Amino acid sequence: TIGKHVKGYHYIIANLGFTDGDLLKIQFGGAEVSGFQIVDYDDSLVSKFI
Amino acid sequence: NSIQIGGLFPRGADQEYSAFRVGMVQFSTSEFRLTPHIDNLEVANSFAVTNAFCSQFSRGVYAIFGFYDKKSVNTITSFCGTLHVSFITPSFPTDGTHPFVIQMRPDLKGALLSLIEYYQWDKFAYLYDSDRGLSTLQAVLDSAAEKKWQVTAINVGNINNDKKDETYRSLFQDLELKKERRVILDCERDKVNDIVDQVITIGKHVKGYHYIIANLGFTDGDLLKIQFGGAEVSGFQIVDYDDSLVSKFIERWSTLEEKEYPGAHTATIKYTSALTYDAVQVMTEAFRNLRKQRIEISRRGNAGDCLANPAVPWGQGVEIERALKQVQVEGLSGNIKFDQNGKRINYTINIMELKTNGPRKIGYWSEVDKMVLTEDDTSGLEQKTVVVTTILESPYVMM
Amino acid sequence: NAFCSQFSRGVYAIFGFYDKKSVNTITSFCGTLHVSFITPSFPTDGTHPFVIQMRPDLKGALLSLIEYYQWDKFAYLYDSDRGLSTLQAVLDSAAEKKWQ
Repeated sequence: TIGKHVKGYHYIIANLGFTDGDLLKIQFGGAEVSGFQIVDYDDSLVSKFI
Repeated sequence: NSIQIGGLFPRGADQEYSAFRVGMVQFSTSEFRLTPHIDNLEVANSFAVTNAFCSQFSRGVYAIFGFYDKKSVNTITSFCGTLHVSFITPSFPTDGTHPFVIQMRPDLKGALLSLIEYYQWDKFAYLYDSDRGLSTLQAVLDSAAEKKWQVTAINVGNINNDKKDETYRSLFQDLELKKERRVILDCERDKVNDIVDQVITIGKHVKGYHYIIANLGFTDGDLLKIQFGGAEVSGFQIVDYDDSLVSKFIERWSTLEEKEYPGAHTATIKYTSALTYDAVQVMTEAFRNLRKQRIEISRRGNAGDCLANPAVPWGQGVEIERALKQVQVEGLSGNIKFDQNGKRINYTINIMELKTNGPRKIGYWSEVDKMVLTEDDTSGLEQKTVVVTTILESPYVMM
Repeated sequence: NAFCSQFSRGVYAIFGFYDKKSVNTITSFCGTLHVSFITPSFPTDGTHPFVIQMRPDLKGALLSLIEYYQWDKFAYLYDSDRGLSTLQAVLDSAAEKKWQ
């Protein structure tokens, strides 16, 4: 809303639910966004569970 | 005593219909009361427009209120010119001077050019839609040719909803091939809102970007979300809320029951509905003037076939058009006057700028007052030139 | 009026012309009444049904001819009485190909 998601800003999400939140709306802003996740969707076990 | 009028309302114009009904209630008089022949069709369909026009002609309405689309403006103009039935419409004015067509919407091309010159713009992008035609695009291209501008016109309405997000992203990324920072949004309010959503999603609403909303509905949109971004946003509005009449109407407008008057339980009214209300006021004043001039409209409602060969003009249609063009009243859209072509004259358009606290007026424009700013924050210190004294001494001060 | 008279006659197919001020009416009438319209006029901007357009789309040839001469700066003298589809095409190509 205040336009601080533009390129030049860096954000770190300090939780293990980085992609489980609604981070889509800042994907195209240009600011670098990072975080952590404990759920690895690339695992066969996680794929079967999904 | 009742007077027949025809209504061509596009489907979904709930607020326009509500304002039409409010105007009918306000301006009705006991000596003559209006009766509408409301036809709700797809206004873009030329066949539907012809069918509605013929249905209203068979009922013998002396005047027709409604709207037209880019694919139906020619039909309305030709039918009105042939059958001598005056058309009252808040739609975009015709590029050519077509008789029996009355325009409530003022010309904003001159105001747009004045605003562009005010910001001393020379290089800017132009995102346009065909909804109101390409007359504004033609005018801005001619002004670019005369004033040596670098207008980069991009069509914004040809995209589809299935690829809305990706098309606009590439559109704004193609702008960075020119590093464009100045953009004018020449489209209706929903398209402007979609463009603002795409901008705020991609973060081009930050300070350094400048936007001009090329319509008379600047605050009728959702510009609140772009208010805090930092990019300068400007536009035009024909509805001025500082007027006592507009304030009283808004007080009456907001208190109405929503189920009875859909789209009316709002603190703000779109310029389309306001001009719909003012059009009812104008044509009621036209009939009042015609009756005061002791002219009669007793032509029977059994007009007959619309497509008779040859066509049948009626003399009283010219009298009704003359009365309509003779109307000079004060409405929600300010002063209302018409020229020989039915286009509005002596109108005053307000120019708004979007600040942190909200939109505010900065100036006004007219055909005799080109971009006259309100001179807020009156001078007297640091603008009344400070008296600088000095001594003739080289190399400091010398003739 | 002419289209209505011919439709009342019951013609199986219709041949005719149009301009920017009557193309929409013809297209709408043909789409509604389900009558083919054979026309040598300029192609319609949209994909309107029931209108048969023999005139080839010259926008592609014009753009390829501009690209053949390696043009990047030119004037465009156009008549408004034949549709602005070509003008919009040349403007969007200029935006895409960095022309002036």
